[PDB]
Amino acid sequence: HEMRAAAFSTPGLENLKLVEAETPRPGPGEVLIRVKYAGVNPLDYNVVAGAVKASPMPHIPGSEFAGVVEEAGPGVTGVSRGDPVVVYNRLYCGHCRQCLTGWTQMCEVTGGGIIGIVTQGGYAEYAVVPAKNAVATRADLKEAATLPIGALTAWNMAYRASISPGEKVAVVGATGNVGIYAVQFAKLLGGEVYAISRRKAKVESILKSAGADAVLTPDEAKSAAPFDVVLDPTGSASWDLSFGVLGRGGRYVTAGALTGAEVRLDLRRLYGMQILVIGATGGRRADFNTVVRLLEAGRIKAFLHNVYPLADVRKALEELRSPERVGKVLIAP
Amino acid sequence: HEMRAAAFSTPGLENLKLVEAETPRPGPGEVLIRVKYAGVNPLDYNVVAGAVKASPMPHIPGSEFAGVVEEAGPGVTGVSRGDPVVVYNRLYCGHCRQCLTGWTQMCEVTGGGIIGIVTQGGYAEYAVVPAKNAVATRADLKEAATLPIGALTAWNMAYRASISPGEKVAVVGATGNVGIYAVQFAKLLGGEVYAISRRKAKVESILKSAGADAVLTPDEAKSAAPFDVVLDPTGSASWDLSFGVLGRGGRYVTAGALTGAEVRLDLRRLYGMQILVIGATGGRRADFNTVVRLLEAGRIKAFLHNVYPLADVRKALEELRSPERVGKVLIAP
Amino acid sequence: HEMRAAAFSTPGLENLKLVEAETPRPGPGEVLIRVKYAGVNPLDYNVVAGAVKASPMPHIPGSEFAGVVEEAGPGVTGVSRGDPVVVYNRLYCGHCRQCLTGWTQMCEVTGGGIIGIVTQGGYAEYAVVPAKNAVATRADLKEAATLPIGALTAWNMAYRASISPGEKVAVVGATGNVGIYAVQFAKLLGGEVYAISRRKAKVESILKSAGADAVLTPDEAKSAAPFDVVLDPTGSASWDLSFGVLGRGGRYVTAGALTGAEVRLDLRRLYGMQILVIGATGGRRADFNTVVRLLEAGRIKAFLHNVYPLADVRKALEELRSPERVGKVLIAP
Amino acid sequence: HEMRAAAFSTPGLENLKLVEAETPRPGPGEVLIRVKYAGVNPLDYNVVAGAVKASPMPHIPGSEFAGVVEEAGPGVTGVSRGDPVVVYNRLYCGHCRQCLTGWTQMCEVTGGGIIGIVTQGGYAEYAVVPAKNAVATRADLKEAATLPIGALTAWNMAYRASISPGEKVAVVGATGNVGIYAVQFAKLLGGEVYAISRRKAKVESILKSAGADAVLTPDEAKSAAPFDVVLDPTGSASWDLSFGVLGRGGRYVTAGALTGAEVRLDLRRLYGMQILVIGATGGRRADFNTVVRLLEAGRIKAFLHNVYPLADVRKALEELRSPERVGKVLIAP
Ligand SMILES: [Cl-]
Ligand SMILES: [Cl-]
Ligand SMILES: [Cl-]
Ligand SMILES: [Zn+2]
Ligand SMILES: [Zn+2]
Ligand SMILES: [Zn+2]
Ligand SMILES: [Zn+2]
Repeated sequence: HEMRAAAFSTPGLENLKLVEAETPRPGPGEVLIRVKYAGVNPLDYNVVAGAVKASPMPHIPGSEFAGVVEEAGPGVTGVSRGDPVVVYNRLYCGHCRQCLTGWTQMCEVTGGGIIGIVTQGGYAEYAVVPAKNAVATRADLKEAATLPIGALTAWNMAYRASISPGEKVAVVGATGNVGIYAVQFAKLLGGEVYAISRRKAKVESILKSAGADAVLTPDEAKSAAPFDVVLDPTGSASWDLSFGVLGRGGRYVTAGALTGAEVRLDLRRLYGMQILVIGATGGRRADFNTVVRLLEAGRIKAFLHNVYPLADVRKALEELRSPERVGKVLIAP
Repeated sequence: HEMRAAAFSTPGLENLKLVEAETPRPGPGEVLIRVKYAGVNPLDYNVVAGAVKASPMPHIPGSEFAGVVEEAGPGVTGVSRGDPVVVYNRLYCGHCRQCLTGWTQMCEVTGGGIIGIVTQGGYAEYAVVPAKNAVATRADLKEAATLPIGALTAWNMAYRASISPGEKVAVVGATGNVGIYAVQFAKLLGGEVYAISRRKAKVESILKSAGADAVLTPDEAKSAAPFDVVLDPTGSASWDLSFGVLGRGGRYVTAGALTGAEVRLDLRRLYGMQILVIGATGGRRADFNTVVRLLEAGRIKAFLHNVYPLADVRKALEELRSPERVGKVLIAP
Repeated sequence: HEMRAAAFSTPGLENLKLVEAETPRPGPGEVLIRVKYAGVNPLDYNVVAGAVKASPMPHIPGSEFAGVVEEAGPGVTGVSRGDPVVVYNRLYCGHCRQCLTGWTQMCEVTGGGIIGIVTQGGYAEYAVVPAKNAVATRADLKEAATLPIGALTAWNMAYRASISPGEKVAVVGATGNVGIYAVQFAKLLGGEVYAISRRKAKVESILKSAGADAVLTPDEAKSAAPFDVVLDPTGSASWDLSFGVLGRGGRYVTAGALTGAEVRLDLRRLYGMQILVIGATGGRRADFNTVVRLLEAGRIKAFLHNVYPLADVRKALEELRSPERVGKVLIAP
Repeated sequence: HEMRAAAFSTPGLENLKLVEAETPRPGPGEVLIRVKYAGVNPLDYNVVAGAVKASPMPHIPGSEFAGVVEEAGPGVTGVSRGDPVVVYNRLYCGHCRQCLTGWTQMCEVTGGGIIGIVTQGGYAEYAVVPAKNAVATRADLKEAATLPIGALTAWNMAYRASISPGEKVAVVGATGNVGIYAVQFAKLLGGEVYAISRRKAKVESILKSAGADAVLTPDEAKSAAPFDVVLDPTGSASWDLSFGVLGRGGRYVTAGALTGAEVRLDLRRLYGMQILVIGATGGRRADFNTVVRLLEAGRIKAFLHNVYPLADVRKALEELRSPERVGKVLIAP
């Protein structure tokens, strides 16, 4: 039993090719998912490019996916064949200090391991995941496939920012997969939301439909400072802008896609203004349930740009960088 | 100089009468306000009715008002004649533990004294208040006059409820002045908002327009339980309903208009479900600024019913008890 | 195929019932629409009440709706499955004197027939309409569903009033579906706009956000006369209070919802002041395109009160007459 | 009795000198105005330069002014000493075909004579004008002085263009005195307004505050064609670049300041697209009242660059041609 998959034997986008792979089988506590849609994210790009080591090798990437349960492993209850599911992408033990306080993405036993990085991922017709990671959903699976990275990372960022109604929130990288949900969550929490894009002219309507009160270029954002919160899911790419626009008590919530991100930090400005720089990665297992429910209720929206077949995975990854891309790129195995 | 005012020398609606009164004059730290609109609230009704002691006597009630600065007291700066203002209604010292942590409504020195209860109030052409209590505003003053009690009290309740996006929030008394802002603030903070009214057949749509996701009768609320949060500004009037629909970790935020309110509390159900019963009164001075800005920005809505002249203050207080429709009743001196 | 619909076999609101009905099939020149939102208007109420004879019987009402094309009939091009559309509600031939001069609502061949009155309408999951009546739009369909009656009728009234910048325009019934757009169009054309409402305090803020320069009661309008234009979408309801506020050269533009509208006209005042009484119904097909584009550009606004499910259509229609209501009621099949 | 005035005995700005002149006295039907502010316009520049013959000689120019009535001649009513007034600048008889149909700027008896061209004008402490040309105003006279030429010419252009809401209007010379009001009036009538300027980068924010939806260079406007209306107050200066941007039924409204303005017109393109080329000069006496009321109401705005004393009249005239001028130059005698 074979399946189609995109895999690399050595890092580099040039090495990501369509192959035939043995179809995996679920053991105890696991489910086999027929992948319907997989998200295309900076994280997946950087994994393929070798920013971090993947296992196993040769490696199928794809850390964000949704699909239909094909086979439940032994002992598995609560999910059966035919169930549409979307996959929480962190392996977690459920028994360590981090898991027991809800921070499952920080699990001490698995090391925070990400499905599709330390296991084979969703750029394939089938994938095996822990049954407790598969969340049943009534949402359209194209839309649900924007949740495990894009929406959940943005939720976790906004949660860790302590946004109060009235507060001015700048979202850097607001056109990106995480950023566009960060606009939505910051507005859902009561923020006055300023979405930052160099493409303001072209993307203004999309970002306002996501809840932005204003769409500013980076240079316009500097004139609109100060901000109470900056949500910046781009690593170090915009550090100078993000840090400088914060006011007293400002919170800079930082997330990234695992590229190197060393920056110059002025501690004196940080302590003089009582700024907090707040790291965020992934999201809590409980919050993933909340995000799925918000999507089902129409309270958040999935902004989609294009869907590619598996054979076009290289083209899909390169589309991340296209100036005409506004919204999510998906793979349909 | 003399002015027109509504005053009572002894309690009872029957004894509230339009009189001539000496126009007050502002001392150090004070401003004289030409009152443009004053709200008609249960608190004012209960003050006139004698359920709470007022001073001085004979007494001019009116704890919620907006107007134009007529005269600034000796030394007063930052507030000028002609400025339109809306009045924070708690006297606060700024130096005690409560004031210094931001809980100005809990001031240990003034005892939380409410303007128009321990001072002469706004049911008069002119009122004297502390200059630090007068907030300049560009909002229409009829809408501003809904903020000092209705909006601020609701803001404070929702703030004290720790509403997280996705949580199920029930608002009891949702058709009242506080309750209709509580609907708005629960939605502003990300709650899934269920407005509860015996009068759902008549008020469903107006409450949806305030932000409710659904409107339920009490019996429907019991069927839709559990709720994560109940916001109940009606004192003890719906205690059994509000307490019994809470689920695990539920927060019941309670506020009222100073009438007697003893209830039967089952501590075993409270601790078995880890419920919190949370008292709320007034609001923080800082939060009053935020509420004013939110109204000026159009992020919250003033639901108004009718404006009465001062000579019809008794008909205005009766309209509060038996309303032709939902919304704030105002007096215009 | 069967669909859910609200239908009546005999007039009366109590006879309007949820039924299963045969899903219609589009014939030549027609499209099948999956209705997303349908407006609730006085006209729909009067159809259900029997003030207006409807065909066929039993009858599915609903003359204002927007949705997504499901199927194109034989010979149809320019429109395909998936297209969001909003429906011009007048049947027109395109070849008569009226159609060829642009007055498609006055078509001599169809007799002006109104979709949902002489055809089955939009209070159902699906509806068939002429392909040339379906306008593709990128607007939110909830907002687009306010255009076929409310906005278009108001546009046609304002267009027929010859409003010049500076002219004083009174809008009666200004909070109704048509009236609230008539405020907007009178301001868009340069008029000085006085919205007339006896509920002044309740509705002043929404009417100012619609473009009113002032909100007056009917008695204040009498004191503020003369006006150059009255826009009256209320049939005969406001005539006796309003005709007398017009000055020399004044234009009284009348529209309505097909109930009886007999009034007494003082002809000597009419000719002595060179007043014009101008009938207005529906709107021109070309102007419907303009109105759609204005909504897409954010130059006009939909003011929404509540959306009901199809099962609650009776409550939706009764809400039309509610004292609590301000703004548009929609049905979502 | 003597006054200061700027007068020229021979054409050329270098010959416009401050002199001591006999203060005029008002005859029957005339008022003496103490000039407070006089506009500096291309027309005034071209009168001084000799492109337009003036009388009497030596000549006091200045065709656009506002001031205070100092003295009423015999038979003046409805205009009294002390009244702030702004002056309609066309002499008109009130009894010819043109005056009796409203086109007072086309008066057959006076020949369209312009105050300050065929009479001594407002670049002096005092000027005599017909009482019926003086309009009392409560607006600031510095802003009123922008109306007799700049605003009224723009009004008459936009009126003659039959602008309908939604129509695309290009304004050439949008930074000029007429053009900046043409932007406002085109927007006031509901047009989608594109302001054309080679100095786009520096004037963008000002033209947007005047109502422009976009600010384009001439070459950018070619790419945005077709337009329904071009408003061109610059004579022949922009014709070759602008006539071709018009679409079907387009209207090209032309005004100017009396210099040579011969152009090449392709009649075949004109009749093939049913284009109209529409001459506009001055404005109607009735429309001047409307424009004054619109300024008093804040519906139009005076955009001012600088005010100069009468001694600096030569600097003020040359500032018309400065690349750094954005807005009106005034003289204050
Ligand atoms: Cl991205
Ligand atoms: Cl209506
Ligand atoms: Cl100019
Ligand atoms: Zn763990
Ligand atoms: Zn204190
Ligand atoms: Zn026809
Ligand atoms: Zn004449």
